Amino acid sequence: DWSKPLPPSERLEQELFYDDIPVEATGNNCPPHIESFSDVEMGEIIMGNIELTRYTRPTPVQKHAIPIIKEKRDLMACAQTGSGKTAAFLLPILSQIYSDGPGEALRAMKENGRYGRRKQYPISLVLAPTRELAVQIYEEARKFSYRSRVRPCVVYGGADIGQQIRDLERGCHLLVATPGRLVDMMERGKIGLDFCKYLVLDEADRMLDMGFEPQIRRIVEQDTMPPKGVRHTMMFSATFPKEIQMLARDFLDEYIFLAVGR
Ligand SMILES: Nc1ncnc2c1ncn2[C@@H]1O[C@H](COP(=O)(O)OP(=O)(O)O)[C@@H](O)[C@H]1O
Repeated sequence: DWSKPLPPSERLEQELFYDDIPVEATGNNCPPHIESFSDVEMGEIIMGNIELTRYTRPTPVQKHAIPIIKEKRDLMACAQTGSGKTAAFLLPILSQIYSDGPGEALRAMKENGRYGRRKQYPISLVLAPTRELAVQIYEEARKFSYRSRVRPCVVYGGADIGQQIRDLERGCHLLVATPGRLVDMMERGKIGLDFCKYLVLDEADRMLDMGFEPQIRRIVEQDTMPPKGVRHTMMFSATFPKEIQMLARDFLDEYIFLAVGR
C-alpha cells in the first residue's frame, strides 16, 4: 500500500526536479557503511526519486549515516554543512515509513476533530534553527516523498501562523520546524508528538547558540514525545562543545558517534 508509488505527474517533476574523507565512528555494534544506494534496500519510491534527483553515489556522511539510521540506531554526527546531511537522514526515515506504513494507529484516527479543528500527529519531526534551513530540508523532503503517501510540512516563525495552521490541517506525517513556532503550535493544540518515532536535530550547535535549548528540552522532554530508546533520534552538529555533548547524553540511547573529517 504505502510502499507502492502513485502515478507520475509531469507538473510536479518540473516543480521538484570533496570526497574520500576519512571518517571516525564510535559506539557498539556499529552497522557497516554503504558505497552505493543499492547496497541496502529502500524501496521503489526512494530509489525512484533518487534517480529523478540525479544522485549517483552517496556522499561520505551519507555513506555511514544512512545504514546506521536504517538499523534504527541513535546517532550523533559532526559533519560540515553542504555535505549531504539532509538526505542522509530523510532517505532512511522516509524509506522506513513507506515500508511500515502509518500504522492502524494514526490510520484509524485520520478522521477526528471538527471542521477547521484537526490535530496532527507527525511520525517524524525535524528541528532546524532557521526558516532558511527549515525550507531547504522541507524541499528535499518533497522530492523524496514524490509519488508517496507521506505529506511533508514546514513551519517557522517570522511568517503568519494562520496559513501555516491551515497547511498542517491537511495532513502531516513529517514536520520540519524551528523550535519557537513548533511550541506555539503545540500550545494551540494543533500538533501532538505522541506518534513521533523519528526525531532529527539539524545544526543543534547553531540552535543552542541562539538559545533554543529551553524550547527544545520542552519539545522533547517536557511533553508527550516518546522517550529515547522508543523513538529513534539523530543529532547533527558541526561542532561538539560540552553543551552539545550533554544534549546528546540526554537525548540519545546507545548511539553511534560519527565524525566526517571533524
Ligand atoms: N548524494 C548526492 N549526490 C549528488 N549531489 C548531492 C547528494 N546529496 C546532496 N547533493 C546536493 O547537495 C545539495 C544539498 O546539500 P544539503 O544536503 O542541503 O547540505 P546540508 O545537508 O548541510 O543542508 C542538493 O542541492 C544536491 O544537489
